[PDB]
Amino acid sequence: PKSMQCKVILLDGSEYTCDVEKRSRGQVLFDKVCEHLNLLEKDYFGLTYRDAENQKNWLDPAKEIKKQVRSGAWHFSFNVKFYPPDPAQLSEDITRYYLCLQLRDDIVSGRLPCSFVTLALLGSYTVQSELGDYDPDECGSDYISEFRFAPNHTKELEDKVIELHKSHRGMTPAEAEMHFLENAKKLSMYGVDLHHAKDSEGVEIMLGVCASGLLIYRDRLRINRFAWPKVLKISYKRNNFYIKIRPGEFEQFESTIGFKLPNHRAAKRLWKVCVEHHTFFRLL
Ligand SMILES: CCC(=O)Nc1ccc(S(N)(=O)=O)cc1
Repeated sequence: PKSMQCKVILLDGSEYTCDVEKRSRGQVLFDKVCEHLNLLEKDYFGLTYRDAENQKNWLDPAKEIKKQVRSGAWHFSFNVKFYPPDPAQLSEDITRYYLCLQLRDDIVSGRLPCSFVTLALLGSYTVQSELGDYDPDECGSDYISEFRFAPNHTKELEDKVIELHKSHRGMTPAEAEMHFLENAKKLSMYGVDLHHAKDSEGVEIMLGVCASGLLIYRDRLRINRFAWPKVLKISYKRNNFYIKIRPGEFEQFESTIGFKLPNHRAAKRLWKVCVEHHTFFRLL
């Protein structure tokens, strides 16, 4: 029975290698990765791969791996798929740990914009979780952490991480990670998956997919929000993506809203992640 080697980049930046039967469904690989990670609260996570256009795609756990990666390498990343709006309601510390690791990459990558002070506060909790209590002997006036905190590091930021780290004496790792999450969850771009699009007039917008619905950034700022409950039907056709909105009170008709995506595969990807968010955050 023939097996294909899988390589998975984990959220700590390390590479997990395993073998699955070549006709395996995505769930098979995901189950192996989650067992490796000692992860029980698996519903929030997924694997990604890069298609022939180099676009990130979720690996569908219900479909054959070979029919998704097609002509590409069996190489994946382990990622948060559904960002919980209240991470304190997760049952296990280790789930919150993996969510912290994802958010640290969201921040360094610039997907999750963050004020100077919030960058320093998040960094101070990460340092407290990983090294424990502040030790002066390790850090002098010229200290620069190995930890990546931000898309652009400054000496001022490193200084502010140290100043806040000093305030966290006695804090345990789960405690520090919970504080990390209480701050991160409030950020306006927390768990927002952004897709480039044009409105029905050709004006460049971003569509953000998240727990609280579909966001339209008509400028660079959120100019419209469609909460999932209002959305009855999501669909795509050629390069276009549509949402069917519930009739408002006393309104005769539903309303269908249409957008232009970069190509047909980008419309399909946006449709799939919207359907998946709608389902997940309907049940949560
Ligand atoms: C940051 C982790 C990641 O890769 N997320 C992801 C992956 C794929 C898509 S999709 N299928 O293009 O909508 C959206 C978001």
